[PDB]
Amino acid sequence: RSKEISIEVEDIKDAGDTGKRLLKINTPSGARNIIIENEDAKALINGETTNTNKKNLQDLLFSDGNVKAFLQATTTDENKTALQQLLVSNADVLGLLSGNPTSDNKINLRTM
Amino acid sequence: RSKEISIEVEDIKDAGDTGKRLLKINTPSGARNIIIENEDAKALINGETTNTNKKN
Repeated sequence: RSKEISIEVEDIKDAGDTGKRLLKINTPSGARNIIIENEDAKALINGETTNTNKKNLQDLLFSDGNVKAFLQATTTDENKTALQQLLVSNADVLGLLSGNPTSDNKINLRTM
Repeated sequence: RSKEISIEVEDIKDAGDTGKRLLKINTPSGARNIIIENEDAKALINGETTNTNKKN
């Protein structure tokens, strides 16, 4: 009358749906496919990201939109103004970096 | 003896603690919650990151 009575996964009456899928899975990749629903996060964990995955992960990682544009290597003139302000504190130098200094900036830049 | 045999997760005597939690879990999200302890890494894998998660 046998020795072991090897039950199967579906015999475990209080196992959950994800729990049974995991118990059946053979490899770590298969387990990650069950557990991680966000496709961008799954791509990071698999070490295999497209440019779209990268942009989407950057959206999860950074709040500032001007920083995000810099990280995408695509900045508008407005993004550039804001990024200049993160990099330089002197108002007259910020005027120079804009390419369009005010009259006051010009006087102060010459003095500088 | 009837031969179908219904055995529950806790009948598996050499199953590990995490192993039994995974066998019971119903969805991939539930599995990720068991497996990934670092909250910032879990957030990346879930595709749902705060600014704090991003910095970390």
